Amino acid sequence: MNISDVAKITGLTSKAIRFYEEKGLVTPPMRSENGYRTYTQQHLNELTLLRQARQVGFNLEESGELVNLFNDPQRHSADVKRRTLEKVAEIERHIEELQSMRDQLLALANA
Amino acid sequence: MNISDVAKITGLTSKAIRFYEEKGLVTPPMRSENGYRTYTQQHLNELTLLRQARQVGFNLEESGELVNLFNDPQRHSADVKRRTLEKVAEIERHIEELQSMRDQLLALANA
DNA sequence: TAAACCTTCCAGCAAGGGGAAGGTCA
DNA sequence: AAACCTTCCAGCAAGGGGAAGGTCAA
Repeated sequence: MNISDVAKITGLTSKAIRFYEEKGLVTPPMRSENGYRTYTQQHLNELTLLRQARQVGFNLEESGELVNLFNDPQRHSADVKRRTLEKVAEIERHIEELQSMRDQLLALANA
Repeated sequence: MNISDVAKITGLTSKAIRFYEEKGLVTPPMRSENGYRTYTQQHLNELTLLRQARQVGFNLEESGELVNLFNDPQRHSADVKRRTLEKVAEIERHIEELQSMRDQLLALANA
């Protein structure tokens, strides 16, 4: 699997994906003999995750942290769990805000 | 009300507030004799909304569109109502994405 | 008069996207 | 030839940081 298919599957551009690799936000792809980046399922998981994170308001740094959370060898550790619930609470503050907006728009529409 | 006060109420920084003004995304504030920007309730309304939209991942164009809905002179019109419910669906799609990510994270946490 | 405001202007990081020049695939 | 891929060199852009200086207030 080459980069354009990965871009389609993940919701990213090819350019964003090379940029994310450059920044060390994702695990690097293997390269075939012709120099082509080639990808595995774990690369899809990471990039899809990054794209979703960015799409709901996380900056690049935070979105990388999310990816690292699922990559962490110490998955079951208190630390990983702490950093996870912290992302959970932020997301929950966003949902509360979106629902506040939702109500306001519906009140506008129902005037 | 001066800009730093607006900042504390809306959750934006002063620099962001002037920038949104510069981009014409919010109604300009008045200026007192000393040149200070001064703000009204309308401004607090726009800027909070803009802070909320950006916080959950909408870009500047989309966020500005949310603000224009509530500003529109043809408020009670069929046209505005249709466009409002249209934005409600986008916000609901956004809520669902956040809940989905929340769900993945909680699954990681309960591992 | 010393802090805590305020103003504008210029700088840098940020998060990428465009497009060129050249190599590869089927 | 179409449609891929590579690196490189650039823009654009949503800001934040900070200089330089005016204003407001005991």
